[PDB]
Amino acid sequence: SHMSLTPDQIVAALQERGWQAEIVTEFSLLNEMVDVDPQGILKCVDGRGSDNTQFCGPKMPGGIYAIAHNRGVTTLEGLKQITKEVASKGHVPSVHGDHSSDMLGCGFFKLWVTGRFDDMGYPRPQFDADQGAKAVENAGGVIEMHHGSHAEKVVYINLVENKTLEPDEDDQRFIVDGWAAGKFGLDVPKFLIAAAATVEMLGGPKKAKIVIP
Repeated sequence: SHMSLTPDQIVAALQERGWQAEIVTEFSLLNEMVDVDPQGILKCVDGRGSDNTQFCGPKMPGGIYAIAHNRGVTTLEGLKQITKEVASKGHVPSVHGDHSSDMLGCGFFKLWVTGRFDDMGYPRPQFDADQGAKAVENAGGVIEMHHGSHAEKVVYINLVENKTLEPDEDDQRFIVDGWAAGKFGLDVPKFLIAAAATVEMLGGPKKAKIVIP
């Protein structure tokens, strides 16, 4: 699908939402960015450390839940199809939880399952966090589990195709691979605004750096 928003438009929309936002170049982050590895899990934007051992995969809110959420897919069967679709498209599908809250450890899914997106026009999932994880695992996905408290300092919205930024548990940041929404045919403006709202509702930092190629 089309990314449709220009970097300046993304910065402007976020500023209108009360965010501090700026554009940074792929060049400025040359040493930090990494090419996407097909063996890496498509995982959450969560900036915490975890038990992940499958690195360099794309980052989307809630892992593959970002895809179901944007598409309005709310059944376990639909979740299973998305799990298989992601796997068939060059990434190992994943969703995650944490040690303190188990499967409600994913902030994005907690917001979704409890209706925090109702007013933005999203249908609610017809399953709970445990059921979703079981379905993703059954369909061949990975269930990642984080540890520690959220300490993200900034949000990177990466528009550089087939590259990503990795978590740093001691110098955390939310990483949103906007280009991946395009890859999966998502409505990109809805996806980006949902990502911004997610950070807002979870009390994350309303500070963004849009990475351009």
